[PDB]
Amino acid sequence: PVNPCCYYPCQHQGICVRFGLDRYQCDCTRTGYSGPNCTIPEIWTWLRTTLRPSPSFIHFLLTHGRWLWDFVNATFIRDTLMRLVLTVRSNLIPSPPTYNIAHDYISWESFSNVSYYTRILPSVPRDCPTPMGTKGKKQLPDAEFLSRRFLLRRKFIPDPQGTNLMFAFFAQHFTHQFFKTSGKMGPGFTKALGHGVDLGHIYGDNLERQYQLRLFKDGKLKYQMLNGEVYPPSVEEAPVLMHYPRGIPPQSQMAVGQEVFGLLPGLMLYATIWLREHNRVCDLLKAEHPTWGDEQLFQTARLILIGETIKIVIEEYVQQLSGYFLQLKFDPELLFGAQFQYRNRIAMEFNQLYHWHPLMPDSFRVGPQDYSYEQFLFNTSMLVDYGVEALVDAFSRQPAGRIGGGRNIDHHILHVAVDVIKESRVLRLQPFNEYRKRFGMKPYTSFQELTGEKEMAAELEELYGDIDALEFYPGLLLEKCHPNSIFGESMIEMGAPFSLKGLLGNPICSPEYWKASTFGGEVGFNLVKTATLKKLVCLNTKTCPYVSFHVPD
Amino acid sequence: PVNPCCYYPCQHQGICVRFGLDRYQCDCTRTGYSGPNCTIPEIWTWLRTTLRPSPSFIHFLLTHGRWLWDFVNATFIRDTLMRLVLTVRSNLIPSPPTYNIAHDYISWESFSNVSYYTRILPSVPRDCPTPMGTKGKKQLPDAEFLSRRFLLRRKFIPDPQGTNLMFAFFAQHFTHQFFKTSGKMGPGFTKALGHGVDLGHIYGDNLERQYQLRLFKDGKLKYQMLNGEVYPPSVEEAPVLMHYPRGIPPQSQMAVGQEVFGLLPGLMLYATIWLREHNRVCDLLKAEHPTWGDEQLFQTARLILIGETIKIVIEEYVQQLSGYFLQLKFDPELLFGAQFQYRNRIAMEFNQLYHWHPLMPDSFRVGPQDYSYEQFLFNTSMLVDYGVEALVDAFSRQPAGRIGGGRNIDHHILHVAVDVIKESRVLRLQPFNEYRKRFGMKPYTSFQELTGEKEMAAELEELYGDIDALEFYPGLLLEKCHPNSIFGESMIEMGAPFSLKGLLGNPICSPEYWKASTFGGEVGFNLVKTATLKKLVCLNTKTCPYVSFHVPD
Ligand SMILES: *[C@@H]1O[C@H](CO)[C@@H](O[C@@H]2O[C@H](CO)[C@@H](O[C@@H]3O[C@H](CO[C@@H]4O[C@H](CO)[C@@H](O)[C@H](O[C@H]5O[C@H](CO)[C@@H](O)[C@H](O)[C@@H]5O)[C@@H]4O)[C@@H](O)[C@H](O)[C@@H]3O)[C@H](O)[C@H]2NC(C)=O)[C@H](O)[C@H]1NC(C)=O
Ligand SMILES: *[C@@H]1O[C@H](CO)[C@@H](O[C@@H]2O[C@H](CO)[C@@H](O[C@@H]3O[C@H](CO[C@@H]4O[C@H](CO)[C@@H](O)[C@H](O[C@H]5O[C@H](CO)[C@@H](O)[C@H](O)[C@@H]5O)[C@@H]4O)[C@@H](O)[C@H](O)[C@@H]3O)[C@H](O)[C@H]2NC(C)=O)[C@H](O)[C@H]1NC(C)=O
Ligand code: COH
Ligand code: COH
Ligand SMILES: *[C@@H]1O[C@H](CO)[C@@H](O[C@@H]2O[C@H](CO)[C@@H](O)[C@H](O)[C@H]2NC(C)=O)[C@H](O)[C@H]1NC(C)=O
Ligand SMILES: *[C@@H]1O[C@H](CO)[C@@H](O[C@@H]2O[C@H](CO)[C@@H](O)[C@H](O)[C@H]2NC(C)=O)[C@H](O)[C@H]1NC(C)=O
Ligand SMILES: *[C@@H]1O[C@H](CO)[C@@H](O[C@H]2O[C@H](CO)[C@@H](O)[C@H](O)[C@H]2NC(C)=O)[C@H](O)[C@H]1NC(C)=O
Ligand SMILES: *[C@@H]1O[C@H](CO)[C@@H](O[C@H]2O[C@H](CO)[C@@H](O)[C@H](O)[C@H]2NC(C)=O)[C@H](O)[C@H]1NC(C)=O
Ligand SMILES: CCCCC/C=C\C/C=C\C/C=C\CCCCCCC(=O)O
Ligand SMILES: CCCCC/C=C\C/C=C\C/C=C\CCCCCCC(=O)O
Ligand SMILES: CCCCCCCCO[C@@H]1O[C@H](CO)[C@@H](O)[C@H](O)[C@H]1O
Ligand SMILES: CCCCCCCCO[C@@H]1O[C@H](CO)[C@@H](O)[C@H](O)[C@H]1O
Ligand SMILES: CCCCCCCCO[C@@H]1O[C@H](CO)[C@@H](O)[C@H](O)[C@H]1O
Ligand SMILES: CCCCCCCCO[C@@H]1O[C@H](CO)[C@@H](O)[C@H](O)[C@H]1O
Ligand SMILES: CCCCCCCCO[C@@H]1O[C@H](CO)[C@@H](O)[C@H](O)[C@H]1O
Ligand SMILES: CCCCCCCCO[C@@H]1O[C@H](CO)[C@@H](O)[C@H](O)[C@H]1O
Repeated sequence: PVNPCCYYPCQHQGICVRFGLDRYQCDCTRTGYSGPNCTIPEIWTWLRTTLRPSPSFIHFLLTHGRWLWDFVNATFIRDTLMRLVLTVRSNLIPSPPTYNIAHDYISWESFSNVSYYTRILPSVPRDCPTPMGTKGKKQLPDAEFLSRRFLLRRKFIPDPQGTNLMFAFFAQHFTHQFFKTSGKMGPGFTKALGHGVDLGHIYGDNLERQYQLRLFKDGKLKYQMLNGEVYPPSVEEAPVLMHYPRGIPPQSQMAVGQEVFGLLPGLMLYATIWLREHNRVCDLLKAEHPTWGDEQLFQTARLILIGETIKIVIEEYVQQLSGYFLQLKFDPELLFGAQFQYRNRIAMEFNQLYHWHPLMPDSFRVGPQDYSYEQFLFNTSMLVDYGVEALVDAFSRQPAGRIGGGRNIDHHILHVAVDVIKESRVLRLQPFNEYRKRFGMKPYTSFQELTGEKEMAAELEELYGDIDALEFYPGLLLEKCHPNSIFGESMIEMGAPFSLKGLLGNPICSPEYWKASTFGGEVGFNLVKTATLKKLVCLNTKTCPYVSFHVPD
Repeated sequence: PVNPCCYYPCQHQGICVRFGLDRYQCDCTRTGYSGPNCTIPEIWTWLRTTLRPSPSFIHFLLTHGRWLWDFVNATFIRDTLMRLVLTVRSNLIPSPPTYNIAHDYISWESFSNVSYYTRILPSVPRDCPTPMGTKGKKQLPDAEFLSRRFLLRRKFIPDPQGTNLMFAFFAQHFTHQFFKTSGKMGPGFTKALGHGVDLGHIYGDNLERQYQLRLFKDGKLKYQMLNGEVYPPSVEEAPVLMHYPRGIPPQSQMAVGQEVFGLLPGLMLYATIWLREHNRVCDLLKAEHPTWGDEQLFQTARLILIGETIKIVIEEYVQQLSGYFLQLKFDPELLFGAQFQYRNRIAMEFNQLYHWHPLMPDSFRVGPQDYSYEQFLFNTSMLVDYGVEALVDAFSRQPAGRIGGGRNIDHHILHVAVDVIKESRVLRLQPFNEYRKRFGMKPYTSFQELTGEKEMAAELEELYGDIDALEFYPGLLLEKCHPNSIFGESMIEMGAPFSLKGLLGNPICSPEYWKASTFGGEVGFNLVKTATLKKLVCLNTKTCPYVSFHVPD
């Protein structure tokens, strides 16, 4: 027979279940619909559905009333929308989490084995006719081809939104504390337990590595003055694992917390900035609390950074990305009246989606210099050579690149992209269209609709044969972008629900933890309530260069 | 100086914090009070406080209107009270959790290191004058003395509430899936990760031990027919760790999931009952879903047992214990409208409190026989000798013993009790009185008040010197009981908030997970919605003996 769940009969998040030898059932519990496949709207849902404006429209309101917005901004209406934006967006991520690479059903194991990345949608049944279930060709497009043909960059297409490189890295740095696929266990597993913003890419992802990094005195972290400025410590004091190439394992071979952070000045840069911050947070605290030991000073300053990060990521990172006129705001109390689980579990689909490699430019301008990938990659003096102030000022000036539209992934890194498309298949993520539904959107009816153009469109059809067959990672990049937007519709509609669920689902954001004593003192609490990119930098330097998630001018 | 937090200046859950060299501050955020020590009621709190009846009174209403109750029982008023009972009780356990044996403050570590048991109240500062902080003698009563003098049983005082042994064990069995203090790491740490009702005392507490126990076919568990009846499998097929004494490690040396369950027929008994159930749940499922593999059949049946257990524990276990006329009810939906975190972390204070060793009788009647501890303990044929039906019928007939009042802990096990009092000190739990406050009660003003009598009372004063010095585990047993109640006031007022927070905080109880598809089919869902002690037994036997948490007649 043909495993009925292969057609994806259940709609609106209904659970498909095999019953007997060839039949199935949809569990439409709390889906808002009743019916064999959850297709009959309840009295209200019907109301909801008929009165709900398109995401297309909403994204239009948020990006146009440059007046209605300055006003809505200066009032509570701002908080109302924030509290709205949040709740609604987050209400889409099943929490407690649901499935993993091993189970396409709820299990105690899935719940408790932190190692497993979690999936929003189950996987395409190993017995389904086509690779994607029902429609498509017996073979998905050779990802080697698919890549170079549509994702390989020809002419560097800069991000119309002004995004710069200073953002490009922070983005990379920041995302590598929860995305850490285990080579050993393979796709669908993560070393980054804690699944969130625990800065385990600073303090490391294990007590030992932390200890090996911890200078167990004043709660601070180790480090070394090179040129007079503070930098991370080398393995020769911070005896901990890394990935620096076999060459000078002693000097300029720094320990950070995120094993791979030596392979690019940008990563080590920020890494330095944060460490420089932590110890800075310790200096303040210690003054406020002399009767405090090392353990406290450490943990508390950590929280002050888990805070600061969650604030900058929201009021500055997501802001820039959003392009909204609405001025996002981070105030955990906005949900104290909602039903909101304070727990997160990174998702494989949220992982793929975050592969914004096309951000990375052609070369790397640094004042008059202009390092190439060979020069840049694995370099190890650039950072201490140029100094933080300077290097920051350099990224904050060179633009990043459009992430959507297609064809804008530098060739050097284009390999990554091909592997993502290969893993996605290993994982068996359902069709791009199937994810559109799940994330409150309409399934595309044609490639011509997917893509703004006609070329890539026809050609893709030729390959996938049927729009529904189309894949997750590819569609997400081959999709037409909102005019001037850094990326298309599906990226935000799918990204935000994962992002905000993650940002606010953080324990520190809960009523329980959100007090001034959790940051010991009022001082701690304010450092979180007022963090800035500009402050994370200029408060840990000698001079204040230029820094922002967008190019000046 | 004297560490100010040693006086416990902060009231109503206010957080004490050292500021400078000798001063402190109370963080009264959301405590309902403002003021240097959180002593000034907010407009509402004041309302709340003035209009709130005593726990003494409430426990009186719940245990008296044998008419007003039969009525309130047959109506929604029942659900209202349940939903009330729950929420309110659970609102007392800080979740996300707060501190552990290592930190008397919020920390990312405390949050994430599952190993650590969690504490409700911080610990008595290592620098405080007295052992308990401010009041008392330079030395706590020699726990060896304290025990034998007030906890050592003289004449067996049976539980007025009718509780029997069939309950005594289920209680023990059930509580050992979350209470598993690590000899290695020591007091304040637990092997039982998952901190809850995950039946990791059946399927074991690690994937391997599970696998070693799993018969990887039909999702069932291994086992062996002895006499014709099904029993657990020996290490010779279920190659897994245990603690059976060095003697006959081959035959009648059974593997269960809970390492220690061989050391008492009662434990192995239930262990058998549940296993016998699981495989039973598999037989049903498999019929409903032939197209199902082993992994599914396993996980799903597991959930059906995590369910069943949470139902019997609530509508029958807590019921009997409660003595309420209100008929408790397990229906997860009752909280779907409340703000309730679906996560739990066992607490050291909840651990101590659960040391109901005085339950265990003098000997063990089994029809005409009458095994002693020597005979009973570590026996290994009694179970297969007598057969489940019979042994169940035997415990369900012999009474248990009052848990409170003092002096009712058999001598054989009295050692346990002395260690509990020793560990409590290792842990540094604050004074019994300090916990009364924290759990919505008034601090005792004298031993004469604590205890109903005058003797133990005076004598104890002589020892502790000041009521406030009194300890946690001791007060909890030396406290006078509610007339006819199995134990005093402080046990329920402190136990329920830990219990219900734990029972409903279970992932399966959440909206997300509480669907019929999580138990695959409607059949699964009903097995959970209708479990009984009587069914957990008589549905896994040849004949239906007598079974209940109370003696017949
Ligand atoms: C999260 O989840 C992942 C898995 O998704 C966990 O990692 C995996 O863990 C398993 C077990 O720990 C591991 O197992 C693999 O399977 C091999 C097969 O084993 C054989 O077949 C059965 C299995 O039980 C046995 O009957 C066999 O007989 C043995 O019995 C004797 C008993 O003493 C053995 O001593 C003797 O060897 C005999 O053969 C036999 O065991 C297994 O042999 C091998 O270990 C292999 O690794 C997976 O490989 C793990 N890796 C992954 C990523 O899949 C992970 O632990 C979970 N996370 C946490 C912390 O809970
Ligand atoms: C939950 O939390 C518990 C702890 O509360 C965790 O278990 C404990 O884990 C720690 C570390 O893993 C372990 O450490 C103990 O401390 C000894 C002291 O170590 C020395 O002093 C410092 C410490 O970092 C170092 O500077 C010293 O120098 C070393 O540096 C070299 C670097 O390569 C070393 O190779 C070399 O040996 C050198 O001496 C030195 O390390 C430590 O030596 C020893 O391991 C000791 O065990 C605790 O003992 C653990 N046990 C407990 C229960 O306390 C647990 O892991 C957490 N749970 C999880 C899973 O997160
Ligand atoms: C938006 C974030 C971001 C950026 C800017 C970025 C920038 C760069 C970059 C530019 C200097 C280079 C040379 C690389 C190179 C790599 N990246 Co990324 N990566 C990023 C997010 C990721 C993620 C996410 C993964 C997958 C593994 C994981 O962390 O789970 C990744 C994986 C890789 C891999 C391993 C193979 C694979 O999974 O395909 C290589 C090699 N990379 N990356
Ligand atoms: C209400 C539950 C219950 C019962 C009926 C029970 C019945 C019995 C019993 C009767 C046949 C005997 C001989 C024992 C014997 C022991 N019990 Co318990 N125990 C119980 C709950 C506990 C807990 C809880 C612990 C502490 C360790 C842990 O599991 O974390 C414990 C610990 C012990 C220890 C280890 C030392 C210590 O911590 O003091 C011994 C020995 N015992 N127990
Ligand atoms: C690593 O980076 C350094 C600079 O940080 C590179 O050295 C510079 O190279 C350019 C030309 O490539 C010279 O004009 C500069 O004067 C150099 N700066 C100094 C003073 O060192 C170096 O080539 C890079 N190494 C690698 C890995 O390619
Ligand atoms: C283990 O339990 C068995 C019974 O299950 C004990 O054997 C019984 O002992 C009594 C007297 O103590 C006899 O009258 C019964 O006839 C015995 N039952 C049978 C048929 O074995 C045995 O003594 C116990 N062993 C230990 C550890 O003491
Ligand atoms: C529910 O979903 C199934 C799956 O696609 C629908 O399909 C079945 O019935 C169709 C309408 O008659 C046929 O075209 C299909 O052959 C048949 N396939 C399967 C999987 O059974 C079914 O109609 C849907 N029901 C509703 C109410 O729309
Ligand atoms: C707040 O708590 C402290 C701690 O007990 C109270 O005690 C201080 O002031 C008392 C009243 O004058 C004195 O008896 C104590 O010597 C002094 N001790 C400490 C720890 O400072 C304080 O009065 C309380 N304040 C209120 C408003 O009740
Ligand atoms: C789980 C830890 C935090 C992960 C998320 C942090 C950054 C994610 C990056 C982008 C977010 C998703 C889409 C980008 C544009 C802004 C999203 C829309 C905002 C909204 O409307 O709510
Ligand atoms: C965390 C896993 C579950 C732990 C709890 C299960 C059983 C606990 C035992 C006793 C509960 C506490 C007091 C006993 C009497 C009943 C409590 C009062 C009930 C109420 O009023 O809500
Ligand atoms: C127009 C914005 C009004 C305030 C925010 C409303 C919620 C915005 O958030 C999101 O908007 C999307 C549309 O792009 C919807 O598809 C999502 O379901 C919704 O969560
Ligand atoms: C309030 C609901 C009105 C009807 C639904 C929205 C009307 C169409 O909305 C349109 O959607 C387009 C798609 O991106 C945008 O480009 C347009 O700016 C917007 O006006
Ligand atoms: C009309 C909806 C409320 C907000 C409107 C914001 C945009 C109004 O459009 C206005 O057009 C004018 C003509 O060139 C310019 O002078 C203004 O700068 C521009 O904001
Ligand atoms: C009289 C019972 C009315 C319905 C249940 C109300 C909440 C009962 O529950 C508990 O009662 C205790 C009193 O013993 C209080 O101290 C606790 O704070 C409360 O949670
Ligand atoms: C509605 C509030 C009325 C005033 C507070 C309760 C009145 C006293 O309540 C009493 O408490 C005693 C203590 O256990 C019980 O023994 C009595 O049965 C009860 O009547
Ligand atoms: C009065 C509060 C409402 C419920 C009252 C339940 C208890 C009433 O007391 C009644 O006393 C009678 C005299 O012997 C007996 O016949 C009844 O069985 C007994 O329930």
